[PDB]
Amino acid sequence: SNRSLIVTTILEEPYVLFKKSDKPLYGNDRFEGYCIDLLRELSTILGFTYEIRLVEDGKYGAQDDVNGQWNGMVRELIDHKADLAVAPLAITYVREKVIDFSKPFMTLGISILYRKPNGTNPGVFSFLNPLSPDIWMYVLLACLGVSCVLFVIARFSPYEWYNPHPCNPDSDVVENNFTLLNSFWFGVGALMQQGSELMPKALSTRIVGGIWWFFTLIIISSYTANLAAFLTVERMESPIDSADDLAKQTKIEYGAVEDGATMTFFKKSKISTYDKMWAFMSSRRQSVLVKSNEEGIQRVLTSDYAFLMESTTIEFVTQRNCNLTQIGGLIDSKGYGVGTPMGSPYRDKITIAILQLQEEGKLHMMKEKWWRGNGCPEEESKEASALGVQNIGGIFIVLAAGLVLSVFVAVGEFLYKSKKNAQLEKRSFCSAMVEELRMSLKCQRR
Amino acid sequence: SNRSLIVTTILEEPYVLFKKSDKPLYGNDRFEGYCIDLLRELSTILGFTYEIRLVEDGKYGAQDDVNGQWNGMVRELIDHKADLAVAPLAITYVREKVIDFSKPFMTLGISILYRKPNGTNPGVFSFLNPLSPDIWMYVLLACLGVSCVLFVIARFSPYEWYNPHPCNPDSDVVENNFTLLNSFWFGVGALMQQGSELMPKALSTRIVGGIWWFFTLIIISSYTANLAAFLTVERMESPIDSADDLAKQTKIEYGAVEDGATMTFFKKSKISTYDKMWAFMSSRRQSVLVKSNEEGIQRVLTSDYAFLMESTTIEFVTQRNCNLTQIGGLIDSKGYGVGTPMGSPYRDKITIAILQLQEEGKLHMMKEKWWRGNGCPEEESKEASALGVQNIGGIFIVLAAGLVLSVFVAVGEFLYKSKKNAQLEKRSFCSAMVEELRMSLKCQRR
Amino acid sequence: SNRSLIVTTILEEPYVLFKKSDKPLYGNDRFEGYCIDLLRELSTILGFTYEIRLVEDGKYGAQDDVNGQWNGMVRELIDHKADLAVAPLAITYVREKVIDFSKPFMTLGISILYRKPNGTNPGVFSFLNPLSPDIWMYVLLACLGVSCVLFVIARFSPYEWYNPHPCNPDSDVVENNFTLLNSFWFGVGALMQQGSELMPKALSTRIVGGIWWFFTLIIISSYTANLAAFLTVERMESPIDSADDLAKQTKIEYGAVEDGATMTFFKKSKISTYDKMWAFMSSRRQSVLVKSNEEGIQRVLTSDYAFLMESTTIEFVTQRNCNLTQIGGLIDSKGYGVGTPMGSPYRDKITIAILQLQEEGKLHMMKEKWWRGNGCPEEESKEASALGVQNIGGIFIVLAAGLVLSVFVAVGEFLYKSKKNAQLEKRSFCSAMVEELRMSLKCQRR
Amino acid sequence: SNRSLIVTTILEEPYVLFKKSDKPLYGNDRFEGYCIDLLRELSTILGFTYEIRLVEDGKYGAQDDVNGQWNGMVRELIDHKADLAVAPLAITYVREKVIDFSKPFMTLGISILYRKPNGTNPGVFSFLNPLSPDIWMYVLLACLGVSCVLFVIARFSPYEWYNPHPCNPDSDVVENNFTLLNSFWFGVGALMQQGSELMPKALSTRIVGGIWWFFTLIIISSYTANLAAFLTVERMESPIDSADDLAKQTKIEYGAVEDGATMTFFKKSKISTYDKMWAFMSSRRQSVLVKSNEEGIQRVLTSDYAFLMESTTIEFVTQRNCNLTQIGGLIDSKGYGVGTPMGSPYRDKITIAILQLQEEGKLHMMKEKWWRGNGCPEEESKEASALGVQNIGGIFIVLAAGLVLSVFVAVGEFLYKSKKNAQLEKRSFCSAMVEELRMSLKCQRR
Ligand SMILES: CCCCCCCC/C=C\CCCCCCCC(=O)O[C@@H](COC(=O)CCCCCCCCCCCCCCC)COP(=O)([O-])OCC[N+](C)(C)C
Ligand SMILES: CCCCCCCC/C=C\CCCCCCCC(=O)O[C@@H](COC(=O)CCCCCCCCCCCCCCC)COP(=O)([O-])OCC[N+](C)(C)C
Ligand SMILES: CCCCCCCC/C=C\CCCCCCCC(=O)O[C@@H](COC(=O)CCCCCCCCCCCCCCC)COP(=O)([O-])OCC[N+](C)(C)C
Ligand SMILES: CC(C)CCC[C@@H](C)[C@H]1CC[C@H]2[C@@H]3CC=C4C[C@@H](O)CC[C@]4(C)[C@H]3CC[C@]12C
Ligand SMILES: O=S1(=O)NCN(C2CC2)c2ccc(F)cc21
Ligand SMILES: O=S1(=O)NCN(C2CC2)c2ccc(F)cc21
Ligand SMILES: O=S1(=O)NCN(C2CC2)c2ccc(F)cc21
Ligand SMILES: O=S1(=O)NCN(C2CC2)c2ccc(F)cc21
Ligand SMILES: *[C@@H]1O[C@H](CO)[C@@H](O)[C@H](O)[C@H]1NC(C)=O
Repeated sequence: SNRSLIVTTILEEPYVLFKKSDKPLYGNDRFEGYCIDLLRELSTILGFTYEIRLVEDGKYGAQDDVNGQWNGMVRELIDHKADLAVAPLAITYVREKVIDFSKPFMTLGISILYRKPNGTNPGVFSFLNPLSPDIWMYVLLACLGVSCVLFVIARFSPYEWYNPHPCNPDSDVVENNFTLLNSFWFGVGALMQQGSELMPKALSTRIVGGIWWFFTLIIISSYTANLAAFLTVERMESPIDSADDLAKQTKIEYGAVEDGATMTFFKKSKISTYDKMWAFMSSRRQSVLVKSNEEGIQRVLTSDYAFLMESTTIEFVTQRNCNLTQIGGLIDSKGYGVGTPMGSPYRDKITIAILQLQEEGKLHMMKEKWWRGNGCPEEESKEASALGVQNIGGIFIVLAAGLVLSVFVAVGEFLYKSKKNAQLEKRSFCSAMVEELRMSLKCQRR
Repeated sequence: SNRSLIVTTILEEPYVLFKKSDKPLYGNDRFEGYCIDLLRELSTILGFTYEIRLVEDGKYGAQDDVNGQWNGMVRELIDHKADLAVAPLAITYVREKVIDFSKPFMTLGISILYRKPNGTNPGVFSFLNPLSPDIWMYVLLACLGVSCVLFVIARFSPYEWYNPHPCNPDSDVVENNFTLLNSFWFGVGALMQQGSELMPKALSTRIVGGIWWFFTLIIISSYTANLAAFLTVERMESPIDSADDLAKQTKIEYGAVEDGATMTFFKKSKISTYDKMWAFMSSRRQSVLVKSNEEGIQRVLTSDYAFLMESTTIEFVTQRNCNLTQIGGLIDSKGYGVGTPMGSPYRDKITIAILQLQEEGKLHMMKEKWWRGNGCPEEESKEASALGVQNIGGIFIVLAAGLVLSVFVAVGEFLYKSKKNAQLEKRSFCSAMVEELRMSLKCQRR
Repeated sequence: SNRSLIVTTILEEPYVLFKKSDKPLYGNDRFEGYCIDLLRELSTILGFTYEIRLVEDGKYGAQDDVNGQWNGMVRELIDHKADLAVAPLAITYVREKVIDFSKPFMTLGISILYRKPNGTNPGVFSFLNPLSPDIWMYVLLACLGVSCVLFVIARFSPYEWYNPHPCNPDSDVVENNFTLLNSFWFGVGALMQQGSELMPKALSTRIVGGIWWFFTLIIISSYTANLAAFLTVERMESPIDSADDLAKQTKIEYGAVEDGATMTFFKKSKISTYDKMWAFMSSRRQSVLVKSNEEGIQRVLTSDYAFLMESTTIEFVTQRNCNLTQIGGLIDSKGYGVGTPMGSPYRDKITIAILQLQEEGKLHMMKEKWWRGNGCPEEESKEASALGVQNIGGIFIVLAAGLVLSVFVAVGEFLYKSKKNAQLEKRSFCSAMVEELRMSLKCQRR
Repeated sequence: SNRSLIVTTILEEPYVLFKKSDKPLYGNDRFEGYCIDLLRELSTILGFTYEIRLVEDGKYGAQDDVNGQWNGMVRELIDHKADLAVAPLAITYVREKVIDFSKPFMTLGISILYRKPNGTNPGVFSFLNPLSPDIWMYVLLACLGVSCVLFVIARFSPYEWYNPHPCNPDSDVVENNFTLLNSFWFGVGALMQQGSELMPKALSTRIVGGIWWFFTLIIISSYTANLAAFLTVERMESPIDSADDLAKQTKIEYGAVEDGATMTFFKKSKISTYDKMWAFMSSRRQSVLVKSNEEGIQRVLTSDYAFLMESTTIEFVTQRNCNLTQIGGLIDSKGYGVGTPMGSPYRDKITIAILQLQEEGKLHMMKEKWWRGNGCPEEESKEASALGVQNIGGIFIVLAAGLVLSVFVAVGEFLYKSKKNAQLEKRSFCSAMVEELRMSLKCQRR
């Protein structure tokens, strides 16, 4: 029938926390958190009766050097007003001089919080990138230009008018093949490297086709080479994953809680990587050292802000917000711990207790309960450097647009020929219906 | 001041090891390492003197299960024949109930050692990789697609029905050279940049040949550019990435030291992933359970294998050798700690001391000394080996597959004709040997 | 201990500057910088106290040439109204004959500031760059070469003399389709990957068409690959690289502060390079001689210009701005030094002191503090802009040049034929207008 | 008529040095060096008479901490046995406590010495690199393989034997064009992307040509892509130019003089770059810290040795040996100086003198005299990333080899046809001479 114990906690999340319910009448039934699950299991295997009681200051603990005294939870331990400190109260060199701890039950770390890479969004015309929109207009102007020149040269040049029926010699007919329609077909035929028939014959037309070929060879070998340059630097581009990789940047900005434990590390740092990281912060001590963790989250979502905090509070917000991530490893290495008054007969019986809960694996079950929650749809890390339908893609759009464009021209040829010969003969339909049957007659004659 | 301290320590890799020098007589300088460098600052802040001994029955410590009867270092700390036991000694619930520990000075867990992804077996069909397998299906649906629309328009257009036989004008003959067979041949011919022997007249089927040419120019330039992106910046990856990925597969096989801290972890575990992993090792004992750490690396380094040791021992071996890396995060969490006999006041003194050295970062500065090294910086400079049969051997397979497909068609064409030669009032079997002599007639006439 | 020391100092960029904060009243904290950070370790080793004043007539110091009558800081050190004069004061023969100096704590010389090579005007004929201009000459000597050897073998081979007119066999007709004109056309046709309408039979001219095809496949694949190498990793360079390179040119124009240490250097020089450079500036005074340092950067940053100041002032400006760099090595060599009145024993004390701070590297640690910064790390990540008229505008020039060349040939072919129409017993002038009506006859017959 | 002065020097080069001549009888006419040119000009403008006298120890100066005394030149200054120290005696913190200096007359620096990049030597067949020598054998085996298959299929397939004289209908002849000679010409014609006539007609031969086209498209797009990978990483490869860039390496090894002033800098270094540089040296204190400068030069020429010394002695050996260079800037910053006894009336009159020689520019003339010598043919920094005749080059060898091979085949066709018809007719020569005339008859008939 010993005295019940009096623990002092602080309202952090997923740490101790009011039970979300109506009908208010509660003793120790107010609080519902990670540590209240921890205080329950430590009470079972040691056999004591706790009585939770919040801290009055609302602070962890610090030493006002002017007064030379303490505040917060750690003052309640010194004056023996409480005797347990089940809390996120970390382990520092200044605290252990005054009060006594147990062994750690969670491992902290400093790590970088930052927005996920949102995506690419190439737009499904990305094949059209490696030349300027001036060049794609000028090439199409050149192919209409050179075709209109080649039609004019093939009229005037007398060596072009050769003899048709080349297999039937000794007649009197001449015919050049470069009409207006075929002259575009030589230009388009040479532009897409496929060649054509009706090659130029006279030397005045050999020069035009001889120099248009050299125009196509430089364009297509430039489009192939430049598209290799886009796809090389995209795979060669890597997202940042370090503190040192984020140290070299200047466009992406740092951040911390004002006069917290994170700022304390960088002023006392001696690493050359971390030394310049304090130099960028102290240069900008108006816009990145914001106030606290709650304002540090909001600045990441609305900027290029790369806030730094402890590794636990990263792992709770990345599970509750799938926009965010945990770039980088662990900078520092700290730990939590149940605190006790100086020289008390409980720093051992909790040290025994925390290890026994570790052997049975309960601390990992208590962490996966509270820190995972409403399981994220996360994965979606496609990033596949292989041309899908997000990229090239739209070449099938202009392909299908061309084939539909052809069918309206095919109706145009079908109507124009059917109304041409019908002005010589039978009126409209008995000329048109017999052409559809002559089409539908599968025999290769008529 | 009083008499010196007998620091009982075991000898391992980079904590305590002999000097490699001359004059083999030294005494009290016979051991050096990280753990020895820890003691040099331990005697600086807290004043004491050394008599570093090595344990005569060198082990860490365990039960007897028949006499209780501890071994290793911690057997010496009970009988007070020793002192502070600064070593790679791990905090465990069984050990803490007997002697004492300080608060930990190094964190560690269980993680996975595995061969680094090499990239010298990419698969024999590696050339498909620059395009997504949707697009390889889509260009066949395009090439079979456009050829069918080419066949419809070529019969629908009246200007395609042209006059053959230019040696003989003024006839009734008419050809429509695009069959169903030739229409696929124009599409396949333009797809492979080789042209064809026929070509569209009659403008409504010029657009189809026009827009299909521009389709093939973008695809082949996209295939050439993206294949140039692969051979410039290679990006290899591991098959398995976490313990959950390694739990599912059975191609790679697992590994753990028998009767060690790792094997006893999975026997006591109750996670559904790890209980599957212990169900593996219990079945295949004496084949995957190594008997020592050094034999365990050789199982990775020779065979296809995965190994599970403590994370600090991984972080040294992966700096020495470049063949192998660490896969995944830390599974468990335990700590190394300074041993101390039960009730000695040096426990609380070193606990203050280790937190002091943490604040300047002397622990981190010493860990950089005794785990860094060569660094394996050869993940650069991209040697760019020549293409060979390891990479593009797949096209020699699909070349021979086409020719074997061709002979089955060539027999099918030979047997189809003799059926219609049997339609001309002959024997089907006799007319086969008649035509086979005509192939072997070998003259180029009739 | 005695009274304090009146440290007379001028105010400049990053040596001594005001604080940017609130509470404008401070006193003895009103100045901070590199040179102020030097004094903090100067009072640490050698004990003294501060009364930092600023010089009322702020200059460094020079003659009067009419009254002698020094100015600046060193006028105060003569009359003993001052003390140690730690500042950007330079050791010079005229100054050392009057007061004293310590041994120098910073080395510096005269070097050249200039615009960074940008790379946004590569030249309009930039596509010639992947091949050497020997090879562009060599493929024309090959294409004119192989076509001539094609013409010889085609007449030398009896199997090329084949039978034309396949509609009519059993004749005496024979063609040799390779003329001199067609032989160049086959070479140009195979060079531009377009094929031709004629093709060799007769095996001895198949090898020529065989080996020329393999010649063109290697060249065009080499042009495409090397052009892809340029657009991936750009490598810009400066026009001038040293003072000797800048001495020869007259396109870029020089620059120096009037009546400064730089302008007085070149007037006294006797090196043949620099005497040419002073012959430039004496001719073009009031156009290239700036009147202040800050106006001198603006001449570089706006116009095409080169500037010559001290090397330390360059090394700060090039860290702040990214538009401009340093070109070449140091020309002169001078030093900064702590001033001291004539005969004061503080000269030899600081001389010991500066050598002390050099040994730990406190000078180098402070110089990293007050000259580094943003660093301009943007010489990475290779934005890979699209090809445009700045880069491949040259082929539109050589396209239009070919067509204007074509019309002069087309007139030459039209006038050549009417000469032989005048050979058929007609007027040369009258038969021209007869044939010009036949082009304008516009019917496709006779 | 004051006393003549007694200077003590040491036999360094280009410092004081015996005059290379016979007929030995010399006073102060022995020595002939940089400093003897310096001692001459200081004697003129101050008006004293020197008397040179070498040091007896042969050492610069050092403090044996066991004895607590000095040696070398600096002991001769303390005991007043000499009174000048015109030498390469540097300025250190330990020397200036005991003796007094003048201002520096030369600026040292620590810099890295290393072998020049010897070259590339691609071998002029470098186009043949991006495929393995197995692939270039297998492609040539495939083109002989597929051609021999296509000849066999075109014999058996009855749809291949179409009608010749296609312009002359209604005859009875059949003729397939796929002979043995044309079947190779289809394979070679499709291999180099140029196409051909005599396209396959029956579906059994459409499959062979349909799948050989896909074989060529993968090969040529692989050869283009892989050659881009070679030429990208060659431009992306950069030679080392830093100390930090050489810090990351492990294949290229460091080096220093045993217990010299260079080793003194790295043990007292605090830069994280330089700290690991001492870690690599102290790990290998048997093979890189060789003995001295004379053995340090020989190790660079015969290894991958990257020796470190002062900046002056680099600049003398790189002018006398064009194999070597001065990679990197200046690590440290030191200086030389005329030394004097402690508190002597000459540390000022030399300080005045050295500046007056600096204003007239004589120290730069005295440096360009002795440190340049037998002016190097240096420049040869072509390194032009543009395909010259060192690269591709050899495609002109196989081009010229093919054209010479053709002419021996052309004689073979000319002899075989001339001896074929002559067995029907006229004996040998009057058939052969009339074919040469029929060749030489320029008319296109016969
Ligand atoms: C860069 C390189 C590009 C260029 C490529 C260069 C590469 C060069 C590589 C090689 C070049 C070799 C040239 C070929 C020489 C032959 C000559 C010829 O063709 O004409 C001849 C046709 O003879 C024939 O070849 C066709 C025969 C028709 C039917 C035969 C059926 C075979 C049976 C199926 C077998 C199935 C059994 C096996 C299956 C398991 C006729 O003309 P002739 O010669 O005047 O007449 C000779 C008459 N005599 C023969 C009686 C004397
Ligand atoms: C794969 C295709 C193979 C075929 C090859 C055929 C092309 C080979 C022919 C010629 C190339 C050889 C000349 C290049 C020499 C250096 C360039 C130069 O100095 O440019 C200068 C002159 O500006 C120009 O006028 C450009 C150079 C001539 C190109 C104009 C003719 C194009 C060919 C028309 C017919 C084509 C069709 C012909 C066949 C039907 C200025 O430019 P830049 O910015 O100062 O350049 C820097 C170079 N530099 C550092 C040395 C100064
Ligand atoms: C992806 C896309 C690829 C495909 C490309 C698609 C792109 C499409 C773009 C364009 C397509 C447009 C088609 C053209 C329509 C014409 C029809 C035709 O050709 O036949 C006609 C030939 O008429 C001629 O055009 C040739 C006449 C020859 C002599 C004329 C010389 C001109 C004088 C020099 C001038 C110098 C002065 C200026 C100098 C500064 C005849 O056939 P018909 O029509 O039955 O008869 C009509 C008779 N009527 C006219 C009396 C009614
Ligand atoms: C579909 C709408 C826009 C109408 C298009 C009309 C086009 C397709 C028609 C109208 C007149 C036609 C031309 C009339 C006569 C000839 C001469 C013949 O020897 C070849 C075809 C050719 C050259 C035709 C080509 C197609 C043509 C240009
Ligand atoms: O409170 S501690 O025992 N002392 C400091 N350490 C170390 C990083 C070594 C750590 C690291 C992680 C912890 F959880 C606790 C501690
Ligand atoms: O042996 S401990 O003091 N107690 C158990 N824990 C925890 C896993 C929470 C840890 C975690 C890391 C350590 F370094 C030590 C310990
Ligand atoms: O003011 S000095 O002591 N005298 C002149 N010298 C020398 C050029 C040798 C130098 C060179 C660099 C300095 F920093 C100082 C001096
Ligand atoms: O003998 S010193 O005046 N003291 C040290 N300094 C340096 C600040 C680097 C230098 C640098 C170059 C010198 F030539 C002399 C000196
Ligand atoms: C340069 O030539 C020397 C002399 O044999 C040779 O040892 C060295 O390897 C060459 N350099 C390179 C980079 O191959």
